[PDB]
Amino acid sequence: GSSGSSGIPGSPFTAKITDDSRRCSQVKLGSAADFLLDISETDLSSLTASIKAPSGRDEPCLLKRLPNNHIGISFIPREVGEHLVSIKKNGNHVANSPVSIMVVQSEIGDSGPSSG
Repeated sequence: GSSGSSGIPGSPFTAKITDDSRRCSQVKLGSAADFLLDISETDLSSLTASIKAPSGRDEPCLLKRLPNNHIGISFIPREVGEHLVSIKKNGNHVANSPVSIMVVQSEIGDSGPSSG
């Protein structure tokens, strides 16, 4: 979208969406995105946060406490595909771990509008 004088990005009249409602999740590559997962584990610190792209590229992940009695992880995915999140407790893998997440490029562009 277009931002400037403290103005939130909206949308024009005609539909120009660039992402189908496929049976997959969509995330913003190169930007810390939160993930809502149903886990029977409250303790945050007691848990561990680790991620490794499909190409073997480590990514900065950070676990935080979400509102409405929810909890999710927040990391900056660099590669798109099937990411595996290693979630354990004091060195003991937890349920639903490693957590699988699907990463896809929102818009076709290498770090925004910039020459090659």
